[PDB]
Amino acid sequence: EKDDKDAIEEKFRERLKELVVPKHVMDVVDEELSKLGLLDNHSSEFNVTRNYLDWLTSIPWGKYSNENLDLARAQAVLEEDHYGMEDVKKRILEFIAVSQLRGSTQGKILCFYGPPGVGKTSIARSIARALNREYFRFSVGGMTDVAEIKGHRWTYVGAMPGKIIQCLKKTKTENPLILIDEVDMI
Amino acid sequence: EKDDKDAIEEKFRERLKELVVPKHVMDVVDEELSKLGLLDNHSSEFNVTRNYLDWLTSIPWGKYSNENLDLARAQAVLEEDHYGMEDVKKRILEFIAVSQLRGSTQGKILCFYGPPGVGKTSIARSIARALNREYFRFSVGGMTDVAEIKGHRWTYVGAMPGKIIQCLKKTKTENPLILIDEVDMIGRGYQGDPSSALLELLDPEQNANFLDHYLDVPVDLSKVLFICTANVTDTIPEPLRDRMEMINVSGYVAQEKLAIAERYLVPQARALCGLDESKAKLSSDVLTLLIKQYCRESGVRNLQKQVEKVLRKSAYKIVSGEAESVEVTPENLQDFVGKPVFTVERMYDVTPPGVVMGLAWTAMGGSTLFVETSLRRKDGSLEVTGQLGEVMKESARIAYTFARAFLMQHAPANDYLVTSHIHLHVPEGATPKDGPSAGCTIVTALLSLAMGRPVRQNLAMTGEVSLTGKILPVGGIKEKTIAAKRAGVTCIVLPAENKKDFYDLAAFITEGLEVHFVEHYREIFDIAFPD
Amino acid sequence: EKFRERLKELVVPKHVMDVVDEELSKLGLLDNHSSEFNVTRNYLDWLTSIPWGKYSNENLDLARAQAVLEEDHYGMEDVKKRILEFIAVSQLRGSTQGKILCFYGPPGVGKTSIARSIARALNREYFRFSVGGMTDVAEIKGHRWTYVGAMPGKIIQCLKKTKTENPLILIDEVDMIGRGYQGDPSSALLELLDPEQNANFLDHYLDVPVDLSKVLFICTANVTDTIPEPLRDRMEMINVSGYVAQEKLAIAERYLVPQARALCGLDESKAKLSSDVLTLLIKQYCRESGVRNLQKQVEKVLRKSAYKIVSGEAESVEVTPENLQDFVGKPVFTVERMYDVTPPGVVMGLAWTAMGGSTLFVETSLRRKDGSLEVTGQLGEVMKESARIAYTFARAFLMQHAPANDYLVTSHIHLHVPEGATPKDGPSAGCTIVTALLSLAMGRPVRQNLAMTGEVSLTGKILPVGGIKEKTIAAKRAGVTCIVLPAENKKDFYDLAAFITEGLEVHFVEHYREIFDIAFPD
Ligand SMILES: Nc1ncnc2c1ncn2[C@@H]1O[C@H](COP(=O)(O)OP(=O)(O)O)[C@@H](O)[C@H]1O
Ligand SMILES: Nc1ncnc2c1ncn2[C@@H]1O[C@H](COP(=O)(O)OP(=O)(O)O)[C@@H](O)[C@H]1O
Ligand SMILES: Nc1ncnc2c1ncn2[C@@H]1O[C@H](COP(=O)(O)OP(=O)(O)O)[C@@H](O)[C@H]1O
Repeated sequence: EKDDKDAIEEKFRERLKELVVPKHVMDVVDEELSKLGLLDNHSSEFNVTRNYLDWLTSIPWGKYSNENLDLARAQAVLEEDHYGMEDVKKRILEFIAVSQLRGSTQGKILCFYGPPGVGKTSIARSIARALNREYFRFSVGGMTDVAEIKGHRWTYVGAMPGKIIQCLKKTKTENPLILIDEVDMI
Repeated sequence: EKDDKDAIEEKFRERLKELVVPKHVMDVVDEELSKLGLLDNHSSEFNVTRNYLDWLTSIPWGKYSNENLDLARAQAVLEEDHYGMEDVKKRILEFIAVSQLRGSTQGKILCFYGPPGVGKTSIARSIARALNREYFRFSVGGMTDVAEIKGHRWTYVGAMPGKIIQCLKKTKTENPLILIDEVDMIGRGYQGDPSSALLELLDPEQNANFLDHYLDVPVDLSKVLFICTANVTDTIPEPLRDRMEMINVSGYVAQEKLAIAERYLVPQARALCGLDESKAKLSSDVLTLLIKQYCRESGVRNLQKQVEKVLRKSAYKIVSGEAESVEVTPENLQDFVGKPVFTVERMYDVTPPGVVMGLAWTAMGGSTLFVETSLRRKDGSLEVTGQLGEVMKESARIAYTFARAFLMQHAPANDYLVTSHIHLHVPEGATPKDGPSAGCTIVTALLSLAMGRPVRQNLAMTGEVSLTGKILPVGGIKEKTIAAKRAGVTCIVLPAENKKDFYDLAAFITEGLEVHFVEHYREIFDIAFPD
Repeated sequence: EKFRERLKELVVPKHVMDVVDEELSKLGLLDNHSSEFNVTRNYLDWLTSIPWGKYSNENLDLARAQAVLEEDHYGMEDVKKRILEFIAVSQLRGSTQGKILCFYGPPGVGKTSIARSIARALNREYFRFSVGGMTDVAEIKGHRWTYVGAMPGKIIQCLKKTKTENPLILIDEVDMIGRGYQGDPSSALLELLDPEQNANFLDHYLDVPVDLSKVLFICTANVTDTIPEPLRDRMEMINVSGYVAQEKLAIAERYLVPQARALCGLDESKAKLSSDVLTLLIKQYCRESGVRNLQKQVEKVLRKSAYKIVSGEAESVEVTPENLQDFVGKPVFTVERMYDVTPPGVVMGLAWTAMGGSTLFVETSLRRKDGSLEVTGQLGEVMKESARIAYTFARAFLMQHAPANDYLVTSHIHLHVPEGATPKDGPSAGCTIVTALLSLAMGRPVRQNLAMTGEVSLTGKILPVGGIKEKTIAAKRAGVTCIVLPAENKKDFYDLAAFITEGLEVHFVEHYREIFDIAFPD
């Protein structure tokens, strides 16, 4: 039992050891830990238990991404990357400046509506370079399902989880940059 | 247990050590390796983990099928294997030249759009071998399952990754050519969005770092040549449409078809059966008769079938020894496929008053569609038929108005359109955006009807007309002009803005066809009804 | 050793042996105590049971194969012709060959039965499979072995049971293949119709590629149009025809009568049945091209006869026309054409239907400044639009011929057309519709026993219709005297065998002004 059950348990714990994890989360995963040892090895429910347990530990907690927040460099990067778009340039350098003065990270929602092929998306990447924030992309155009974001219940077979967590699983950090596109064609 | 565990682990070791493996993969595999060492043999996880090892080792990390750079040899393979397709041959030569400057592998995303049975599928098969890539065919069609592409979740026992990963298991090359079919005929499902899954492939940035639900590893596909096929352009989703370059793969006229049939169709049909040239001989004239009278397709799928059947009846004869050894001639072909299917190409010989033969780029390809009008005994009316979209309805209204408008300006003594109830029919098949294309044709019909002077014999015309009578450019001149030629037209009338497109065609296509270009409808009236 | 008993004799390909030996080695390492040991044993058994290198010895002796088809079924020359190509071609290949052949036609015509005959002729394993309204892919692609109650696909089950890689697959009723929650079954079917995927087909249970090419796939349809487009383009088409009474007569006598006797085990002398009895059995008990009706009726007579013989109240069974009521009672269908004399505003039409060749009427009536038409029936958009064209053509036409009459232009008309005609064959009754409205106009009815079809343009050019073969069968069965077809349908008409087309006064037309001069005397 120590060969299979404990191996799964251990590998996930020393993964989570470096993460600043909230109290409510430990109680969930510890219950899952107790379940894994309790449940039969070859059962389908074991696989689901092991499935849920894996996702819980994989997701980062309190792993705040760092940034240089040198404003001179930031403006230089954006000017080197694109011509025009001073307005969006102005806004985002204001955002870094605001964040800088607060002496802390900030999470706000911004939108660029523009005609197609104008450079909204490419700017997104320029922001990530300037901001040292990890990048991610997700489209909602022609989309009619809550369950790809809100997730399916982990009880179900063939359950497809939330999109957002996959990003967080990809990034392995907080303070991400998410581009959400075709929001008007939802 | 431990001795036997090592041998299980070592068979994967030898597989991976021959590949140019990314750093993260070894860290993944070692973690999987470390689990297997402690995991008991009977364990379900042990089997899946070992299964997972097979999948990742099957991936050709840094395995490129050596792509050879020879302008002449690339051409030679394409030249012998396929007829024509100048545009596509040039685009494929272009792909060689770019790859040459790199001195390394290259990847790209293209579409082959055209009428069915014109060889789209066949061309791509030739590219792979020509460029020394492993060929693959994959089908999206109306598939709604997103998991076909992105795979299933790894943790589920017995689950498998996406079929493109499975392709790399078979092909053992990081540089394959993947053909994806009928992307225009995309399916819609609750389960997921296949469109977005494919958009991960078509987006160049996402392509370099593609992920699977089972594999959990970022793979590189930037060097993979993706090849799309479609029948029509508009039905392709917008994000897919604009992350990819479209190439028009045209239909064939008589002469092209005939060379296809003689050089390829006939030896493919002979190789399919196993016959010899000494056993089964057709003729140039035979195939001319077969093409003209026993096929109506823009492509050659249908003529391929008719050639096929001919050799099949010949095959039977030889085994049994029923007749003398088969030479096929027009007189005795009747025994092979039967009586002439089509005796006439079009709906009339000569158009009566108020009927115009118009042109239309159908979904399938080129065709002629006649337009016809009718009278019923204070303000006049128009009734319209076919599955006319709201768009065309409006256009027809404008056409109707323009027609009326033109009548007062020209012959104010007459009163026809304006005080009589009129019905015209427009046959369907024309795509949404191609619908307005027969606007000016409607106009012709209403005017034709008015004076009762018929449209002059075997004249065609296509275009959109504004409310004051200005003609707009129309799409797909290639297709409409093929169609006119097939249906035995003599004289054609086109927008002045389409002058570019018409003179891009080959010699044998445009010849025998006295073309006119026009910009406004007052020009057209002087053509269609001289005196 | 037990597994090896299959593997030693059945010569196994490379990649399969690789899975087998891995599974076999796993079985040896795994404890027999465990449940997963049995999973391996079940999995291994499946792999060994599946044939490898036992292709059936293809008897390409053409002369013998000819005879087998000819004796088993009556007519069917076209279908046999296609099959006899198949052997001949296979001879030039010098090996087994794989192809996909479609028998569309009316029910009870002999599609299933003929399939049996080919299997006999080619000495292939007759396997029968049914999609019908199939909604699930797991029937083909199997269910994943990890799930509870998992069983591989019937295609996989077929190979195990037949013990050969050269079977014949009957897959009937593909034209109306169902759709459901799990997706489109048609996708899995495309995997069967493509030889490219046949060589490398895999199952969720089997998990091993298998070459199922070189296999004759046979599918049946009822209507061509309803078959999915990707399957249809890939598919090869064979028409399988209907039959007239005289044809049906021969079928009963040679086949159905002895077949019923064979099934009942009754001697021919015991239960005598005559030709005249069946002549009445057709005219009075059947009105469709299928012999399902006639087959059930012969069964009924002989089933009663069996009782008669055993019990001994009539230990000699002989059937005459005056004694038929003893076994089947009174005639079910007393009349054939439901208008004997057509009144004004009524005309006889023709249609192609799923159930087969059909016979339908068309009628119009009044309702009481502009006129109106109310088309009725479960009619589609196309037919509605076509009717507008028909109605407009009617209008057009009347001013031309006799301008003084203002009936149809001013008054309000109600029109009815019976259903059954496929959307594709929906417009075919267009021509008849016009006939009805003009008939309604002068109130002079159409000339007696006249059936007629065709699409009509807004200006009155007629167009060709599909499935004329079945249409003409039905018009014969309903006993029309005269038939008017489109001039471009002349091809189909002369393609027909002479015995069906006997006594039909056929006329060929390009434009409706010809119809009007034929359907009305002066
Ligand atoms: N300000 C800019 N300076 C230079 N190139 C630009 C600029 N804005 C856009 N582009 C170009 O636009 C393209 C990307 O457009 P994209 O962001 O995908 O369009 P959209 O805004 O519709 O999403 C790139 O090829 C990029 O070079
Ligand atoms: N230019 C050409 N050269 C050689 N073969 C051709 C050419 N055009 C058409 N064909 C033939 O016509 C057929 C078209 O089939 P396919 O390419 O599968 O259809 P589709 O283009 O609809 O995918 C092939 O069998 C191919 O050999
Ligand atoms: N032309 C024919 N010759 C001989 N038997 C026939 C013929 N047509 C039908 N039958 C009889 O029909 C019976 C069953 O028909 P079946 O194959 O079920 O028709 P379908 O496939 O159209 O439903 C067979 O047992 C056969 O004897």
